[PDB]
Amino acid sequence: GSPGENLKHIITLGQVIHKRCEEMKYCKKQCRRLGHRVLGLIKPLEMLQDQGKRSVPSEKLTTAMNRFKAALEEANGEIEKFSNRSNICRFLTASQDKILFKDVNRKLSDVWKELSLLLQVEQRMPVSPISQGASWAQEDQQDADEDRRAFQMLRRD
Ligand SMILES: CC(C)c1ccc([C@H](O)c2nc3ccccc3[nH]2)cc1
Repeated sequence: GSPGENLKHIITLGQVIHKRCEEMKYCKKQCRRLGHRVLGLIKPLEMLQDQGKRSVPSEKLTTAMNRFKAALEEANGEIEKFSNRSNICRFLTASQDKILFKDVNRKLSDVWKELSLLLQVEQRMPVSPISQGASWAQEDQQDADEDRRAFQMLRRD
């Protein structure tokens, strides 16, 4: 059917995670840029239902979007668990210098570029080159680093 809640939860997923960042205390550093940057992907997603221009999507879209729904959940879920200092410490100590929302940016873009194609094919929603350009990904590695040094003060040896 076509209740609408599906899209409502799919779109809001980007806002909830963005605002949720404020809740963070340690990962807030990366979450700030993550939620802010990623928000750009949902920006054009909400504009659709907001403006009310693009007609109802078809199965071809439902399939693609359906993948982004669960995919994006990874981010909202990660930040949730990461909220706990134990989750950040155990992870930070587990390895040496690593990202927390790396795969997220990958899956989010991979799932977006897939559903964005069948979307732009008729009408280009976004503006910037969402396809080409993997700079935002490298930037993440730099953000996660800030959490490391910032974590030092969090707890003294
Ligand atoms: C952002 C725009 C493009 C959008 C809006 C809703 C959905 C939702 O997943 C959806 N509901 C549907 C009902 C009937 C047939 C297809 C549907 N897709 C997917 C994408």
